[PDB]
Amino acid sequence: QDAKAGEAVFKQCMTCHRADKNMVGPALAGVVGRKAGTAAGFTYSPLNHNSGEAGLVWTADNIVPYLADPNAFLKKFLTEKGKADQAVGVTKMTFKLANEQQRKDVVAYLATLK
Ligand code: HEC
Repeated sequence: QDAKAGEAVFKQCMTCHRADKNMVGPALAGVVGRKAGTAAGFTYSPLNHNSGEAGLVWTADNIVPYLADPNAFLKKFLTEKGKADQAVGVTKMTFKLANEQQRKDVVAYLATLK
């Protein structure tokens, strides 16, 4: 949860993500508190879109486990909601971050991206 230390982790996210514009991935400014699959102008996968449609809002707490394994997180979310059939595909985000402290720091960084 050290946002300054999260800057260095955020350099990897900048391959695909900017704060205000879409690129390979959606724009991330305001992502903490945003309904999944809704950055204006971004075309999301069905797995991410259906997760937000089922109510998923990204928070400082749930982005941490998400970053360890995006597919697993989103599948488990829709399964828990009784919507396992909507989680058969995969996300466009092919990156994963294993280290828990790095995930917590980068999420503290994201929370400052207003
Ligand atoms: C390119 C290889 C990426 C890397 C590096 C990072 N992300 Fe990503 N992210 C990528 C895509 C293509 C998408 C769209 C996913 C889909 O299935 O449509 C995403 C999505 C996210 C999200 C969800 C955003 C939303 O629902 O609006 C988050 C919270 C996210 N990505 C965070 C994130 C972080 C913090 C990264 C660095 C640690 C990171 N991503 C790397 C592509 C890529």
